[PDB]
Order: sequence, then C-alpha cells, then structure tokens
Amino acid sequence: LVPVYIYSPEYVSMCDSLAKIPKRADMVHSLIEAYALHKQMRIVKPKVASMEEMATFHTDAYLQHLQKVSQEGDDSIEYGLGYDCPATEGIFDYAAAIGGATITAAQCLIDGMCKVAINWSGGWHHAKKDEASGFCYLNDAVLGILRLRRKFERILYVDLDLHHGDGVEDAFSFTSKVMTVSLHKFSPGFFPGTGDVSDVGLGKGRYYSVNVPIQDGIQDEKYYQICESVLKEVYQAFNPKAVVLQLGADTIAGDPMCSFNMTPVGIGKCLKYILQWQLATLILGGGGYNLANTARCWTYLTGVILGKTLSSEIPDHEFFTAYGPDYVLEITPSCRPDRNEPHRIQQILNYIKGNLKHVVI
Ligand SMILES: CC(C)[C@@H]1NC(=O)[C@]2(C)CSC(=N2)c2cccc(n2)CNC(=O)C[C@@H](/C=C/CCS)NC1=O
Ligand SMILES: [K+]
Ligand SMILES: [K+]
Ligand SMILES: [Zn+2]
Repeated sequence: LVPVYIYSPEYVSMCDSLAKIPKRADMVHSLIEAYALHKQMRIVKPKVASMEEMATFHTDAYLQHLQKVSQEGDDSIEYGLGYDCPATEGIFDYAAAIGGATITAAQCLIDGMCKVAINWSGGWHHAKKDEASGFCYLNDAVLGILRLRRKFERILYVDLDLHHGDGVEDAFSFTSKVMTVSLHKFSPGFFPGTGDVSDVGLGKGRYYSVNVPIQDGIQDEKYYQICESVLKEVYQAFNPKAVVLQLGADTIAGDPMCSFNMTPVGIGKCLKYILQWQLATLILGGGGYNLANTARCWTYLTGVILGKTLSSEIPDHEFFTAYGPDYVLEITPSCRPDRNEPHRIQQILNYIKGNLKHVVI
C-alpha cells in the first residue's frame, strides 16, 4: 500500500492565504514535486471541514466569531486574534481547510486506504478549544485524533515539534484512550511554558500524558536515543492501535528559533522507528520557520516514508534560488554547544519509566 498524500492546488494556496509563514506550503510541495515523490504516493483531495466537524473540539462561540468576522470583519472577547487585525476575514476558511484535510487523512486511515497518510500543512497543536495560539487557529491534530477514535481503541500522539503540544495534551488530559507524548524545549519563559516531566495528565488520564523536557543545542544522536527510549517504553505499556505524528521542523539547525540543533536525518530515525510498528499512522507538519530548511526536512522525511534516498542536489524548480548558497538537500548542524547534561537526561527517562508502570491495559 502506497502512502496517502493530502494535496490539491487549491488546498496549498489556501494554506498560504494567511501569509503567516509566506508560501511555505507551496515551497514544501514544490520541492516534493521536484523530487517527483508525489508520483509514488496516492494524491488525495482534502475535503473542507463543516461547522459541526470543527465543533467536535472548538466551542461554538469561537467558531461563530471566526465566521462572523469572515463576513463583517473585526469590550471585545479574547480569542487570541489580536495579531490579525489587518486581516481576519480569511481565518475561517483557512481553519476549515486545515481541519478538513487532517480529518480526510484520518478517514483514509479508517477506510483502510493506506497505512500512512500525510498532511504536511497540518499539525497546529497549540490552538485551544476557544482561542488561537502560537500561529495555530484550529487544532487539526485534535480533530484528526477524534476522528480516528471512531475506529481505533487506543491512539498514540507523538509531538516532535520544538514546542510543547499543549493544545493536544489538554484536549485528552482526562482520557486514557489517547496517550500524548511530547519532546520539547522546556525552560522558564519559553513558549508555551507547560510540559514539565511531572505533567502526566489528570483523572482517568493520569500517567497517559508523557512530557520530555529538553535543553538547547541537542543533536541527532542524543535526540534519537532519548526518543527511542521513551517510545520503546510507551509502545510496550500503552500498545497503540494508531499513531498521529507531529513533525514540526523548528528543531532543525538554522531555524530562527535557534534552540535545538537537529538535522532531518535525526528526525528521520525517530520516524523510521515509529513506522517500524506498522500501525495506521497520520503524519502532520507544524512549526518550521526556516522556509527552505522546512521544505528540505519534510521532503527528506517523505523520502524516508517511501524508503527512498534522494539525490543531494536540489533540483531546479520554482523556488530553487531560495536554497543557496549550497543548493543541497543535506543540512549541516550549527557550531553551537549542547546544553543537555547526561545525568539530567537519565533522570527524566527514569522518571517517565516509573510513570508508565502505572499504565496497564
Ligand atoms: C516574534 C516571535 C516572538 C513570534 N511572535 C509573533 O509572531 C507574535 C505574533 C508577535 S509578538 C507575539 N506573537 C507574542 C507576544 C507575547 C507572547 C507570545 N507571543 C507567546 N507566543 C509565542 O511565543 C509563539 C511563538 C511561536 C511559536 C510557534 C510554535 S510551533 N511566536 C513567535 O515566536
Ligand atoms: K513537541
Ligand atoms: K491522555
Ligand atoms: Zn514549534
């Protein structure tokens, strides 16, 4: 079975319509297209999310506000839209397209159309039920998981974005049918502030939330050791039936965030380990603010999913000029120190290992 690739020219243009991260969705698809990887996948046109589908997580008051300002424009209520005053009218359609695409990919998984479904323009994990947050206006990850819960009894959410996927974790904080695992930078003052190793969920969902606080400057080898160690324990204890994987590329060297020092090869190993489970897997994007590097990463990861080694030279295409001055696919880690102490890392792993002992199905 070939991977499902959620794409349409109308979808890509809609994903860039807010211009929060200028033409990233187009650059990502164009590079994938330039390597002709789409030829090896099953292209699926995304459906648009209805009001009811989006309301499975987001409140009516929030959604109705987005639809209203799409029609009329912006003591007003706080929905986290204070940075979009010049243009709020396109947010509702953006959210509906983002939401619909991830739901579509999830439905493909349910229908048995594939084992892997890809939506690189999704993975907006910060959005709350009643407010936007961190460039996330709608949490498609939550909508995707909720859709998969119709078919699969236990869902594992893995968030490899630089930031803590607080929106997704809070959505399922009280349930034990969905386990969230997040690897992220954790430091006083760093967005979004949550996701300490001691945060393990609430009520029936206690110990069904896993957080791995990491410090600046981590590289491929250390990251994969940490990630494999956690996933190994999580898989054995929770025994997931489906996986939703968020692959925010703002961990990659060269990103304006300038925190982690990763390359796409390191992320690719984590992905390879997850794919090894051969479970129904929903692949999502997320953060990534070095445009060319994000296209580089997600194109490489697409190659990993297809089990193909791409040529090192960036092929000529629409955005070829943006890949200078090297014009290659490989990304070189920065000359920046690793702030992660080995003893602290082992403590965290042991702490999590203790937590997962409580998890028994
Ligand atoms: C400029 C930079 C800080 C940028 N910010 C913004 O572009 C705006 C829209 C302008 S000022 C601002 N937001 C802001 C002010 C106070 C507090 C926060 N943000 C907390 N939120 C974040 O830090 C999200 C964080 C993005 C997280 C992506 C997670 S995948 N954003 C930013 O890095
Ligand atoms: K994360
Ligand atoms: K949970
Ligand atoms: Zn991020």
